[PDB]
Amino acid sequence: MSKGEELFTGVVPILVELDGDVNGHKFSVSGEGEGDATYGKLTLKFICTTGKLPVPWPTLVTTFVQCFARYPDHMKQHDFFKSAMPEGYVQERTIFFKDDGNYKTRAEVKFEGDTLVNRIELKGIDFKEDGNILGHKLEYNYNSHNVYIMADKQKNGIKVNFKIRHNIEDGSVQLADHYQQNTPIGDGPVLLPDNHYLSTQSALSKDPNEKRDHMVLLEFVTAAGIKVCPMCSEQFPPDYDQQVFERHVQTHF
Amino acid sequence: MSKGEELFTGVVPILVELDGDVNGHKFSVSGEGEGDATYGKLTLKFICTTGKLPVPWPTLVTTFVQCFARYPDHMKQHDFFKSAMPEGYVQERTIFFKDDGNYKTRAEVKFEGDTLVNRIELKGIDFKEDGNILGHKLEYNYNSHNVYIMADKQKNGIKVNFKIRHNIEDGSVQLADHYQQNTPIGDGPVLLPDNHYLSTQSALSKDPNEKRDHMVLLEFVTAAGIKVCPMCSEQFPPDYDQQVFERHVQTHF
Ligand SMILES: [Zn+2]
Ligand SMILES: [Zn+2]
Repeated sequence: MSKGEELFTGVVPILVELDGDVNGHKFSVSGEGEGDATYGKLTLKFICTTGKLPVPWPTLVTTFVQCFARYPDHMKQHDFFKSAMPEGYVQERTIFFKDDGNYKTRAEVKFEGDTLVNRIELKGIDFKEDGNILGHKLEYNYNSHNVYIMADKQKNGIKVNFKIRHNIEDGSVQLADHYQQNTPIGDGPVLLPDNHYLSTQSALSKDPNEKRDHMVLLEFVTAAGIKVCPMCSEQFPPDYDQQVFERHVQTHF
Repeated sequence: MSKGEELFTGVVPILVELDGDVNGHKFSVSGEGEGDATYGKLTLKFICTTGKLPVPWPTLVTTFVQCFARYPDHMKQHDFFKSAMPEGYVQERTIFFKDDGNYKTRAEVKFEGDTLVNRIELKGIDFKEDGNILGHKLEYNYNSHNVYIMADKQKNGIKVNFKIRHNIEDGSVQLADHYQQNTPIGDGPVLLPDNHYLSTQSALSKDPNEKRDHMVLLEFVTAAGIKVCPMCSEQFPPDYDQQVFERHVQTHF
């Protein structure tokens, strides 16, 4: 459905660079790994190159290449992200931490040679030095979420929203409301989609031989949101021939 | 801290067999992959060898080898699972699905030759044909949970409990309360731990090539629950030198 699409048919190398400033605490993070959009799979490891991260690693999970989403055959028309490639897209976000500060981010994602590269600037303000973020009170894990996408034809792109729950130690949760826009860098045609979502799931781990402050991130990302026997609830592929299916339903009578 | 411990030093291949019966619906699943206790990493793929699974895959996540948990060095005394290897342990569970039925499971985990093998029998009763489980209303994802472990000296074993949240489509959650016991199979000495937890995280995926009904499972499991500048909340290793640490604290004066 786009020239972009064809660029993701194999494993693609990824590089990430973030510059951050949260409540004046400056830091930088570099990441590398690879992505496999046929599977919907990101494999990344990030390292804080300025020392220790002044925020919990899990608050940067969302910031740390949605072009690696698996879009099934029947929805490839709705894949804005690859359709912008190679010239790429800019991702903007504001992220509001309930009862705390906010991050604003701007990312440039595009191919640099054969590598997909995300260069990000992040600013955080109004955080509580004793709150869950600057206080490092967040657990080192993550939950599944759905990323809701819609077209923003006015800006030739998409608008995206979702809410993240970050588990806290005492068993509380810290809410992070994400408001996102993506616009193409280049001026070729892009794919503008019907409303749908990315099911995303995230596993965070540690490289037992890495002494630097670091996060290993696995992500699995599959698009959805664009078949069941009414008698016995048996499940069939959504492509499953309609008359074969009804023949199964008739079996109940 | 045990001989078992040394068996988990490398990548270990894993096989899984389950025989299941839920509300009279019988089924079998076979699984394989590998485990790396040094990272706390399980990699598994499962196939329903009888046809279609009459329950959702995510309801079998907890059932589908806790001997692969990474126990930090300072806690290797509390690692019951490896300590019962190679002879192994039996894991029993009752799993209560709120407003629905329950699974009861019994599993044998041990080495067979060089492979770690888990053979499981599962029985489910009192399920609603219309409810979240037999109606296949559960989303295909997973959240992080902490697995609370305690010694059960009377049984020369451990007792474990945790509560799983399964996301539903409409944004509801289905609760699954797990009550677990593990007892060694052999009669060598085992390690009986102080209370602690395993932080577990799971990512569920599909193999695009595989047309059988199946689940790809990644897990990252690390033990905890057995050091922070009181001024700026800067983080230090739990074993970081106490005088170096206080030297940093004194920096603020
Ligand atoms: Zn039927
Ligand atoms: Zn300090």
